[PDB]
Amino acid sequence: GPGSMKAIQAQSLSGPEGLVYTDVETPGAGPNVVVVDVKAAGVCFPDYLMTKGEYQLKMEPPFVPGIETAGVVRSAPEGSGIKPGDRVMAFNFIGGYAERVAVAPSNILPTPPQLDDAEAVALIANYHTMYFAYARRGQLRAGETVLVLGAAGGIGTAAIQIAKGMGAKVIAVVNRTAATEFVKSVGADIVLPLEEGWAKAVREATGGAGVDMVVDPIGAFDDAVRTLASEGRLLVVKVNRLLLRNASLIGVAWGEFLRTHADYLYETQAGLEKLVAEGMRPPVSARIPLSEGRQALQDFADGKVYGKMVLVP
Repeated sequence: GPGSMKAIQAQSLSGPEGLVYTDVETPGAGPNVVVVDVKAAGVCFPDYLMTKGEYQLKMEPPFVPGIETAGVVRSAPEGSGIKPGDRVMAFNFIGGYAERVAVAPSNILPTPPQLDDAEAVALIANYHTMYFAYARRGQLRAGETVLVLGAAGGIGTAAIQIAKGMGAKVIAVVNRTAATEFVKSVGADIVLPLEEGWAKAVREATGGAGVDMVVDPIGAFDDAVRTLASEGRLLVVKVNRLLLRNASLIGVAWGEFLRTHADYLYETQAGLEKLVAEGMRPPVSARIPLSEGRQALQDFADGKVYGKMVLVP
């Protein structure tokens, strides 16, 4: 028989309340799978949505949530170039909140040696998404100014550190004013609260010229457009007015892009490895035992997480 491992398993679509720490089948080696011993499992917004049956893909219980993992390879096929003992990052649609995960060889990336496993898992959804958003979709340039909305969340934090890494100036808006110092510490040049008149304050902070780019992981929207310079661009990571002027709304759908451009992943990993070499360290605000995954996910849903939270098996 296959043997069992601990995992958090959604046993209903009731959200975090339906999550149970329980025993499940241990994945098993196979000629086209890489099994990873999980040292850190990322908590992301899709995971949470999946627990409520509100994610674009509806998984039916029972299922182990978790898209993002980092740990140590246990097994891998010949010729994959992956070996037992390798420190790797992994992604899949499910299975992350577990002691081990089985994933396709194409879904494995080498962990940057400067990072621990929590910092490495933190790169997976949020940093690759934002590298892609900046490098491919929005064509960010050194010296431009970027407005980051929802700035203390997972995507926002990656959006700050990567923009700073690429030589941009960053204005961050926070809807949670208790995150102001956190956001400043991540490297935002100017932090502003999301209150009446914030769009006008963003403009004034740029000497009236507006920002070159807006990152919007929230959807507060027509106000965002108002902050844009001529030929500025807003990345949605929507009702559009006559205030669009010579601005662009830039759709960002990383998962979908990756489906048809799998080799771009080598470029996003290389870009991130360089940013990490140069000193970027993804902030990890909480590392919660896997056994306490229900409470971890509830805290995430209640809006308590700055940067990235991980579960530790």
